[PDB]
Amino acid sequence: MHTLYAPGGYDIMGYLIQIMNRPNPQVELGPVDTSVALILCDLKQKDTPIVYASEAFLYMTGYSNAEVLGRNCRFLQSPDGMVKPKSTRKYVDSNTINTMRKAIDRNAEVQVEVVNFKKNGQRFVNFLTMIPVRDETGEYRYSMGFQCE
Amino acid sequence: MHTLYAPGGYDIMGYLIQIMNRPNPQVELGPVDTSVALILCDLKQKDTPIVYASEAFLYMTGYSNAEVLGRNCRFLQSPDGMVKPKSTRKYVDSNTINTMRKAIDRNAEVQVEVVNFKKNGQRFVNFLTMIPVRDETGEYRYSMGFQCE
Ligand SMILES: Cc1cc2nc3c(=O)[nH]c(=O)nc-3n(C[C@H](O)[C@H](O)[C@H](O)COP(=O)(O)OP(=O)(O)OC[C@H]3O[C@@H](n4cnc5c(N)ncnc54)[C@H](O)[C@@H]3O)c2cc1C
Ligand SMILES: Cc1cc2nc3c(=O)[nH]c(=O)nc-3n(C[C@H](O)[C@H](O)[C@H](O)COP(=O)(O)OP(=O)(O)OC[C@H]3O[C@@H](n4cnc5c(N)ncnc54)[C@H](O)[C@@H]3O)c2cc1C
Repeated sequence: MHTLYAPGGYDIMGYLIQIMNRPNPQVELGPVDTSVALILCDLKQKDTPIVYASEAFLYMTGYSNAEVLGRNCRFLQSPDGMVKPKSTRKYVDSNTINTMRKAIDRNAEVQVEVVNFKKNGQRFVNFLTMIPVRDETGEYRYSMGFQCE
Repeated sequence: MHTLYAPGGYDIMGYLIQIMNRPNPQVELGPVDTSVALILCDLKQKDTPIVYASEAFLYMTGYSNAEVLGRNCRFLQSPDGMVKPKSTRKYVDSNTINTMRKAIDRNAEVQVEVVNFKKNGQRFVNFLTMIPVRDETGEYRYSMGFQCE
């Protein structure tokens, strides 16, 4: 991976407002702010890399910014943080992974429960919600994910 | 992260998020963003002056930024934009104006229908909502108002 990051950073607040104001929500999220566990991934870079992670997400997972930025979030699916693309997970429901994959590919909102592992290997069930986000061009460019232990 | 500050150093997006995430809302406002008519007033300044006005507000009222900034919003209660504090308004219901005054003084959310006048003297009913906003200190410092014709 050789992910690039927006100089100036990301409009996380604007995107949260965009999400809460979206016209046809397929999943209710309730109010959200920058204090919750969240991450932003770039749909237009190789393998949809994490380009922003909230402090609550880092705290929840036990990983640092340096350890999560630039990677696809699937690494949480293994206690050793080693998950190759297209691989058959050995601790995660395959249908669940396919559900996430198809939704992200179609810019469709999705909510699932997925088995994840913290840096120290602690297993937990992550209640995940992913909502596509439009940038200044008005087209879907990012995906904002919300995590819940 | 990109915090867009609106022309004075005001974190308008941050405040909108704060409002949508407030724990004990006394009035429903539903999702809001910067595309609507809104203004931010400074509670720690003499006569709670407007320090920020959205373009939607300026458009709706017909007044310019130079004409609204630094003034108390009560000027909208007169077709000539001339309203002296404590004065008995001719065209506005006093129990209304008083309701606003007390709510604002108590940092209490309020929602009312008040007669206002655009710069050209055009009269209109303003469905107004005012919500107190906490700054970085955690204490109420501003009030954000949402106008609807
Ligand atoms: C903003 C955002 C946040 C995210 N946050 C998290 C997070 O916190 N935790 C997390 O675990 N993931 C997270 N994800 C998900 C992760 O990044 C991947 O999107 C997810 O693992 C699915 O895509 P994939 O590329 O891994 O799919 P693949 O690697 O292609 O794997 C798909 C799996 O499904 C199976 N499969 C495929 N097609 C079928 C079929 N037709 N029938 C049956 N089985 C099939 C395969 O055998 C395979 O093992 C997040 C994604 C985004 C965009
Ligand atoms: C963020 C924000 C946005 C706002 N946006 C708007 C807007 O878009 N349009 C608008 O019109 N206003 C708006 N306001 C309201 C305006 O700025 C004033 O707060 C409002 O006019 C009341 O305060 P005042 O200082 O004018 O009160 P005063 O000048 O003191 O007037 C109160 C009136 O009520 C009467 N009154 C007082 N006490 C009593 C009593 N006990 N019994 C009977 N009558 C009584 C008086 O006779 C008097 O005329 C906004 C305020 C804020 C903080």
